[PDB]
Amino acid sequence: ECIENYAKVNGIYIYYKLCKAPEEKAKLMTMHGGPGMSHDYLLSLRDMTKEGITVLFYDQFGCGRSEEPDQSKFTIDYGVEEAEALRSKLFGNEKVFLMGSSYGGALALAYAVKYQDHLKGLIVSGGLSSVPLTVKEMNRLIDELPAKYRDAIKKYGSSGSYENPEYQEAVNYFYHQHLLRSEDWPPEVLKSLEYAERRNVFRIMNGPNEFTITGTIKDWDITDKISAIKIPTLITVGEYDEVTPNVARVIHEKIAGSELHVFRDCSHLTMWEDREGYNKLLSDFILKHL
Ligand SMILES: *[C@](O)(CCl)[C@@H](N)Cc1ccccc1
Repeated sequence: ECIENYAKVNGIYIYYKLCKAPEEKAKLMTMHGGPGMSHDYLLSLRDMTKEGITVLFYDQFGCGRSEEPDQSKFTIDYGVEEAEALRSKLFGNEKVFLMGSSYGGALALAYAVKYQDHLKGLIVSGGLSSVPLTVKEMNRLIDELPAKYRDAIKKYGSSGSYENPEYQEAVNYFYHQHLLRSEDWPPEVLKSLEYAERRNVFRIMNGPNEFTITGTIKDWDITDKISAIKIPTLITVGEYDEVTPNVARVIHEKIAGSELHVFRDCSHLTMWEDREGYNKLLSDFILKHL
């Protein structure tokens, strides 16, 4: 079982879940995506605890069970500071491994740029160093979908009719192809999705859905800053990932000595599409960089 708490970080109450031991060899901090989702969908990473890896989960500001700060604090930079405050006021000055999924991947990159000295390694899964680039790629994926859904996305999406059933049907299709390739989605994932729709972070920072970014991160791009990361880095991405391997390649290029692994037959939530394989990869990476 894990230890759950609702502690006050640098100003706001953040919910976190720490699953540690037995035979702890390293600590791994995780950053969920969205922005505006929850740690819930990363619970599958809990398996690594049996490999000597302590896993820390937490709901970022305004996410899941955590309280929402002032609107002005809805930025990646604030998220980074929040992450460091949590790491310190919990692990002291210990060097920890950092993993981020999608937006959490971007968030993990921003963190590394400033606090890599507190890290022993970095893991970016379905992450991105450029939203504009990510958008370009997803736009290609849209055009590749069957006209039936592609047209619906361009039609209703252009008129702001996200409530339309045809549009929603097209959105769902895209998800079952580039978000999670499964007909039986795990409760953990559905819960994070529910949290994204219930809170305000996703709507404000991101937009209506995964491929419609009108939020405050639409122009975020730190590709020219990530080459500064010199710590061991593991970059993963799915073959049919909504944040395509081309975006992952861009990250891979900048971080010298970084590793890039493309999961075949998988998309964005590779932690569930290939749980054993995904956990094994990260576990080996972590254990080989102690
Ligand atoms: C990940 O957070 C989802 Cl788990 C993803 N929404 C990040 C993202 C994708 C495309 C454009 C902006 C952000």
